[PDB]
Amino acid sequence: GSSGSSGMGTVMDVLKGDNRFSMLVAAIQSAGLTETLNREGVYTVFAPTNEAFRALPPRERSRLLGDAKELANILKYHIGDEILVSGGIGALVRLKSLQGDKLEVSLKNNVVSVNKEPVAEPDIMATNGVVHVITNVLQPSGPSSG
Repeated sequence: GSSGSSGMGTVMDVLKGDNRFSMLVAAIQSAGLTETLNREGVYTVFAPTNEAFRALPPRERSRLLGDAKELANILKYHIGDEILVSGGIGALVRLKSLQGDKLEVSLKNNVVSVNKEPVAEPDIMATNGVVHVITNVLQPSGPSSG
């Protein structure tokens, strides 16, 4: 091929390998998405940093680590149904997620954003998918004011 032998790492594995995205994996495993991402195909997932979680409040964070339903929910919205990378965009791109809500991704100033959120290090080639490290845990649409 060109560069092999060393080894690879599936989208999920890529996260499992990276410690920064450890606590996240657990979330996936618990949610029961690992397998899904384990099976070949394509799935755009976003793994935030380590402190990205510590930022989360004990109201949302806990819940996540608590209720799985709500957990997978977030993960679902964090996972896509296609590989979207800053390759041939244009202005805006709508990534059909699993949770149901389409993930918004665009390329401006050469910067990638997901749901109006800054990405850490996008363009993460996997074995059967892609990954885009985020600087903070994404959140699904909802009334957040009260």
